Amino acid sequence: HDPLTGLPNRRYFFELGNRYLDLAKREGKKVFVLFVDLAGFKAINDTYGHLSGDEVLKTVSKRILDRVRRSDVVARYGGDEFTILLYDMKEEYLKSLLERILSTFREPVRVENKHLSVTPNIGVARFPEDGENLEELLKVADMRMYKAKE
Ligand SMILES: Nc1nc2c(ncn2[C@@H]2O[C@@H]3COP(=O)(O)O[C@H]4[C@@H](O)[C@H](n5cnc6c(=O)[nH]c(N)nc65)O[C@@H]4COP(=O)(O)O[C@H]3[C@H]2O)c(=O)[nH]1
Ligand SMILES: Nc1nc2c(ncn2[C@@H]2O[C@@H]3COP(=O)(O)O[C@H]4[C@@H](O)[C@H](n5cnc6c(=O)[nH]c(N)nc65)O[C@@H]4COP(=O)(O)O[C@H]3[C@H]2O)c(=O)[nH]1
Repeated sequence: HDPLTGLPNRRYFFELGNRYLDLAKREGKKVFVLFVDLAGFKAINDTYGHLSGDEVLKTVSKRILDRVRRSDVVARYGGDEFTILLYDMKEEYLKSLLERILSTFREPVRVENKHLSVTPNIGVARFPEDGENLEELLKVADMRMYKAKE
């Protein structure tokens, strides 16, 4: 597990997530893969130091975990990237999930009375439509996040 946030890492998101995809295949369920980029860590790190940036990451991680199911997967994909696997999702409920996830990551983190906030950008991929494996789905979600901010 990621030492800073305690969340599963990139390696673990795959080991876990690939099994969920195999389960969804058997159960005839859909799985939604969210790629979350957080903007604003460069400014926090440059101004206050990497340790304040790490406190922001830790609080944001805890907040997201508390707002998704314990059966869903939240991983620290990279430095300022998070990946979320939502098991047994449907298109009709997506808008509500995105609003909940965006509002949670957008909440300021009070670090010694300074109000530090990051800006989330989310890309979505859907299993089985967007791919057979988690590597494929993540690339689709990542590219969608990239193309929307252009
Ligand atoms: N994997 C995953 N799927 C999610 C998650 N959030 C919502 N869904 C999916 O979206 C459906 C509708 O969500 P809702 O509008 O919040 O509508 C929900 C909500 O109002 C309530 N609900 C169910 N569980 C919880 C919960 O643990 N906490 C809260 N506050 N409400 C819950 O019951 C309604 C119906 O729930 P469901 O039949 O299960 O139907 C849920 C479920 O299939 C999620 O965090 N992870
Ligand atoms: N709007 C909405 N939010 C959802 C949904 N599913 C999960 N969440 C969010 O994710 C948090 C953690 O879900 P959990 O791990 O299943 O942890 C849940 C779950 O174990 C249980 N719980 C609450 N409501 C339901 C429910 O309606 N059905 C079942 N089976 N369990 C529930 O209590 C724990 C804490 O619930 P919360 O405090 O509500 O905290 C929930 C809620 O903020 C949902 O379908 N709709």
